[PDB]
Amino acid sequence: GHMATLKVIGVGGGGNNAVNRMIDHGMNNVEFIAINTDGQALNLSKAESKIQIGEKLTRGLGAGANPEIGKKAAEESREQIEDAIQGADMVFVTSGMGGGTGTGAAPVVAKIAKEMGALTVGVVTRPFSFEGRKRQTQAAAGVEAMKAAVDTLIVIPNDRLLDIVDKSTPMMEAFKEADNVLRQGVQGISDLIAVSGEVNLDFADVKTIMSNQGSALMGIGVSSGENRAVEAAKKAISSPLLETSIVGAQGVLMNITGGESLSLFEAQEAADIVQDAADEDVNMIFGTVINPELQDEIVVTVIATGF
Ligand SMILES: Nc1nc2c(ncn2[C@@H]2O[C@H](COP(=O)(O)OP(=O)(O)O)[C@@H](O)[C@H]2O)c(=O)[nH]1
Ligand SMILES: [Ca+2]
Repeated sequence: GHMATLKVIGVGGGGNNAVNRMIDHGMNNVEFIAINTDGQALNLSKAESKIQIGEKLTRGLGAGANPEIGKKAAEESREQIEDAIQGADMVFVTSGMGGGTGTGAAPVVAKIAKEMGALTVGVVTRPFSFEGRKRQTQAAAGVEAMKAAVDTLIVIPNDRLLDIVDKSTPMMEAFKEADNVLRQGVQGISDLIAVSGEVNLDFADVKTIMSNQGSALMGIGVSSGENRAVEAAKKAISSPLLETSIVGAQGVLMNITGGESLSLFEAQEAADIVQDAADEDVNMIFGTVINPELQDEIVVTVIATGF
């Protein structure tokens, strides 16, 4: 019996908001850590574990869009960050690139996690184009730093949110759509680790697919009725919000969950959907869970790496 310890760490303003909304959504068996320079923001965090970094540098304020201040602040609080991460088997670091704290502190937090032996996954946003060229440039440097510090990285360009709203969609509703990428990826790992499958995958398979890999896709899809396996698989790999699409994936962990009606044929259909869209020679780690409380619903979970 091995039950992996998962932690989700929000770094800076956008990252701490994401953690707050994940908490309100309710995600258990996961520990949440909030890291920030901005003490006023941190005081409103719902995370059980809060770390104010850089108080000597910023006097309790944010980094004023200076990534060097976010970096120095994280380095000066390294022991505090190590203590909060201690014991983790997997760490998700979420933050918005382009500002001062996230850009500079998130790669330091990720590096510490990886140096402590945790499987480290980053989920970061790129700023909207209307925030200007300098923000995008600073964000690009943060993304490169993240990629050098994580096992695997998921980038969400905020400009993609403009593809899924109408002219009236509330901004907070758009942000919740971006929140789902991290949240459902974490939930998929948790479900995979907690349930013994008929073809069982566990945390070691997660480690094999994600360790020292670079760009990643994490997706989930649910469908019912006719064509349910194909429709759920297409949903799992086709997010409009991703910088890294399924195309070019060389390693895929794929789990299918269904009721007693789960057919061998439709398991093949779903696997073929993922492999055709990859358009590559894919190493599938394939798994299957029979949940008898499910009736006509099928759930496909995909982790794709090796780009
Ligand atoms: N999708 C999303 N993006 C955010 C959110 N908050 C901030 N951002 C983006 O993240 C970038 C950095 O913001 P922020 O985290 O507040 O800066 P920092 O606290 O100084 O590191 C901004 O330029 C926005 O593009 C959020 O809640 N959701
Ligand atoms: Ca399992």
